[PDB]
Amino acid sequence: MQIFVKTLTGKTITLEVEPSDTIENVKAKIQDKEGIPPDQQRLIFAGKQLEDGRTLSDYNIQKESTLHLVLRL
Amino acid sequence: MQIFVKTLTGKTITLEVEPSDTIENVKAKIQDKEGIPPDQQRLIFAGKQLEDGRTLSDYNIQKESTLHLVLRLRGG
Repeated sequence: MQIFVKTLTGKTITLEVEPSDTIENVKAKIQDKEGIPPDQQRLIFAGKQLEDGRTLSDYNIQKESTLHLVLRL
Repeated sequence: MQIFVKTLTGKTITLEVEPSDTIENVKAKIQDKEGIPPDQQRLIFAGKQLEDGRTLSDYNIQKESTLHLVLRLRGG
């Protein structure tokens, strides 16, 4: 399934993932496409900062959902 | 009953299953014979991607049927 990760600069990127993939896996994909180290990524969905060890289905992230990407200060 | 699972190279994998087994069980048996994690397996039959929660009989898969195995690349 496809999900979207949006920056606050209005850029949206598309990732191919399965519900079983971890947040850490998503961060790795983001590092590959955008060069941002995973330790600097905060992903946000449903008002929560997403923990690395959980899966997308653990957060009820589904096809075409959007996650927010912010950098850590 | 026996079913067959073909890979992209045309290699054949023979599995012993029952009609009441789920697609998720079939992927487990593929993992045990071939070492491929189930999260990386897509199974195709009669032009459909097969959903994990359904049984073989739900997809009218019978003895000596052949399924196609395609894999996902970690990392896209």
